[PDB]
Amino acid sequence: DQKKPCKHFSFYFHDILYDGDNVANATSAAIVSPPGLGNFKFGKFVIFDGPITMDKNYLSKPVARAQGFYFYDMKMDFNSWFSYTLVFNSTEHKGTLNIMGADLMMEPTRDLSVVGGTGDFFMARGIATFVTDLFQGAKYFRVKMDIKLYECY
Amino acid sequence: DQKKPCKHFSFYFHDILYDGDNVANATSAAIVSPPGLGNFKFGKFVIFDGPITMDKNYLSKPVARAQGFYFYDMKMDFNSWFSYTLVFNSTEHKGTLNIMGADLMMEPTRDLSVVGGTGDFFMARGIATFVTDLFQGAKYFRVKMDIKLYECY
Amino acid sequence: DQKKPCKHFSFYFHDILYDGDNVANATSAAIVSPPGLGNFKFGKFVIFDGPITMDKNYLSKPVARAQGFYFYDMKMDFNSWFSYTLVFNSTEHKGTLNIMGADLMMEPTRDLSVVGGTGDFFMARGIATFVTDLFQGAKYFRVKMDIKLYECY
Ligand SMILES: *[C@@H]1O[C@H](CO)[C@@H](O[C@@H]2O[C@H](CO)[C@@H](O[C@@H]3O[C@H](CO[C@H]4O[C@H](CO)[C@@H](O)[C@H](O)[C@@H]4O)[C@@H](O)[C@H](O)[C@@H]3O[C@@H]3OC[C@@H](O)[C@H](O)[C@H]3O)[C@H](O)[C@H]2NC(C)=O)[C@H](O)[C@H]1NC(C)=O
Ligand SMILES: *[C@@H]1O[C@H](CO)[C@@H](O[C@@H]2O[C@H](CO)[C@@H](O[C@@H]3O[C@H](CO[C@H]4O[C@H](CO)[C@@H](O)[C@H](O)[C@@H]4O)[C@@H](O)[C@H](O)[C@@H]3O[C@@H]3OC[C@@H](O)[C@H](O)[C@H]3O)[C@H](O)[C@H]2NC(C)=O)[C@H](O)[C@H]1NC(C)=O
Ligand SMILES: *[C@@H]1O[C@H](CO)[C@@H](O[C@@H]2O[C@H](CO)[C@@H](O[C@@H]3O[C@H](CO[C@H]4O[C@H](CO)[C@@H](O)[C@H](O)[C@@H]4O)[C@@H](O)[C@H](O)[C@@H]3O[C@@H]3OC[C@@H](O)[C@H](O)[C@H]3O)[C@H](O)[C@H]2NC(C)=O)[C@H](O)[C@H]1NC(C)=O
Ligand SMILES: *[C@@H]1O[C@H](CO)[C@@H](O[C@@H]2O[C@H](CO)[C@@H](O)[C@H](O)[C@H]2NC(C)=O)[C@H](O)[C@H]1NC(C)=O
Ligand SMILES: *[C@@H]1O[C@H](CO)[C@@H](O[C@@H]2O[C@H](CO)[C@@H](O)[C@H](O)[C@H]2NC(C)=O)[C@H](O)[C@H]1NC(C)=O
Ligand SMILES: *[C@@H]1O[C@H](CO)[C@@H](O[C@@H]2O[C@H](CO)[C@@H](O)[C@H](O)[C@H]2NC(C)=O)[C@H](O)[C@H]1NC(C)=O
Repeated sequence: DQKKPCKHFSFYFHDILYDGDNVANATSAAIVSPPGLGNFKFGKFVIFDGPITMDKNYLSKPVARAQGFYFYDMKMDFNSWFSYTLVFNSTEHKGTLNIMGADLMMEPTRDLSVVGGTGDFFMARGIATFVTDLFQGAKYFRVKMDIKLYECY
Repeated sequence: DQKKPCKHFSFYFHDILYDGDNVANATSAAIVSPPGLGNFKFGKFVIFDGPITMDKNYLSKPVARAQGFYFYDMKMDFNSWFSYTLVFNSTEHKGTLNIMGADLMMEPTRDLSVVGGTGDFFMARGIATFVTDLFQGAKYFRVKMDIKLYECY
Repeated sequence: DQKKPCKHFSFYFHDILYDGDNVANATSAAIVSPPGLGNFKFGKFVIFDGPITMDKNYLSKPVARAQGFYFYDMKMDFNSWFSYTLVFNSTEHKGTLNIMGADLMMEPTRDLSVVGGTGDFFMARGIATFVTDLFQGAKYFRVKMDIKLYECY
């Protein structure tokens, strides 16, 4: 509830969609075909369990995992919506952060809500800022996530 | 955390389901067939990007958009569940509100949670009240949404 | 925001998946086949309207209902993710609690966030702890849910 947060993390989320042939490498999978509302994959719904790394390499030792879903939701351009949990299980942090909101893909930056937390993040609340770092067609993307907590207990 | 909220909005959400033949007019689409648990569409899951208007006309200039999903979830009557973001991008408001909860369709009024907000709505929390204004078969519905924020920063 | 909560409930949630042939007994249904990312049902997505009971008997008089969804989300073992509403409509409690987070099935205990509440639970926030009480193959499971509110208005 102010400018500077009480806890700030910056790290990278990676998504490697299952393509029918890459079980070992994939971190996510679409569960439905898009219904066909426009040409930007409206309604394509993806469940993921992806790594959170401090650098841009999806093979780096993860500091957390992101588990949840996203879907595309715009008829005339790409737009998406997310709800997920960051799961920490390291000597450094043990706990979870729950996040949801609109991933406005057409914007240079966009904010989602940190709606709760557990463990070391008990009762957290704040903002999760997304910036796109890289996308490669429909096969891979990497998001820089900046977690800014404004309630820290 | 009291009777009167610190910010109160009242406006209308519109949903025009994709029917296979109305790409230009539709605002939402079902992504699955209902599995068949009863006759009230249990499990039908809809993603939407619909207009929020100050009057009851779905063609009015929107003051915001609602992006997210709903699904039906009752075996013996209609009931639904929502999670979505109200996205404001006007000279008046720029920001988002994140909302989720049970849309108890059989009740004259029902409340969902405002679980967070961003931008001009940074760290908002409160209640979103739904009343049904009109439904037309399975083709269209309009909900009056009353947003009552009880934390305003 | 402390050790002892301001309100604590402990009760059992029951899930009886629709199997194609048990409409009257089922409380939930999968809406998609799993896409095939591993052998632990990654991406299987289930919508539910199940009873909340004070004892372990799914036929006991419910004290509330749980309405929402879960999905499985791990490639190499079982893991799940939940978002739902506890709906109270008794002489004792009338209101709702909104809950979401990672149901870390491989852990003896795990915590989800109580992100909001309505009615008698207006503006609640806290933690929902899950422990598995029983699972029977893929047909039935029972979770002991411990609701710990840390903001009570
Ligand atoms: C697990 O999944 C990941 C993600 O999909 C796999 O990694 C991806 O692998 C592909 C190849 O299969 C790779 O694409 C190739 O990239 C090289 C390098 O491109 C970069 O460097 C160039 C300079 O050397 C630069 O000029 C480029 O702009 C890039 O920065 C290209 O030279 C190749 O042509 C190829 O590029 C692809 O070519 C086809 C085209 O359709 C496509 O758009 C284009 O991307 C990805 O870069 C790589 N991604 C990442 C994030 O590493 C990985 O192999 C999988 N692992 C297993 C075991 O399967
Ligand atoms: C985009 O989607 C919207 C929403 O689906 C489309 O608007 C809907 O269009 C239908 C016609 O296709 C229209 O239904 C018709 O309504 C008139 C008017 O009914 C009202 O006024 C009457 C008094 O004049 C009153 O007596 C009625 O009770 C209503 O208040 C009816 O006279 C027609 O018979 C028709 O009604 C439908 O008839 C068939 C029946 O199955 C159905 O239940 C019934 O609704 C909708 O009213 C209209 N909805 C809205 C919200 O405007 C719109 O055309 C689409 N646009 C494009 C470009 O495709
Ligand atoms: C609504 O759905 C519920 C949930 O699916 C149905 O209840 C389930 O019904 C099955 C039978 O269809 C029942 O399974 C049977 O359980 C008995 C009893 O087992 C317990 O007690 C034994 C001691 O008496 C103990 O030794 C066991 O370890 C158990 O504690 C078994 O003896 C049967 O063999 C059968 O067990 C099943 O056998 C096949 C095997 O594949 C399976 O894994 C195993 O479970 C469930 O226990 C019962 N569940 C609950 C929670 O009550 C109910 O009938 C449905 N109602 C309607 C109207 O259809
Ligand atoms: C968190 O990390 C711990 C450390 O490995 C995991 O638990 C240990 O898990 C291994 C299996 O990988 C067991 O063999 C050990 O007995 C566990 N040790 C203890 C002290 O519990 C745990 O499963 C991880 N939890 C996650 C990833 O959710
Ligand atoms: C919010 O509204 C602005 C105003 O149009 C959008 O951005 C402008 O977007 C147009 C494309 O429609 C660009 O051509 C302009 O260059 C943009 N201007 C500026 C100053 O950025 C923006 O995309 C909208 N965001 C939404 C709807 O999420
Ligand atoms: C909550 O419980 C009440 C009590 O039954 C439900 O409403 C009554 O609902 C019955 C239908 O079962 C109607 O015939 C009565 O007229 C209702 N009475 C009043 C005073 O409203 C209500 O539908 C339930 N709501 C839920 C389960 O969401």
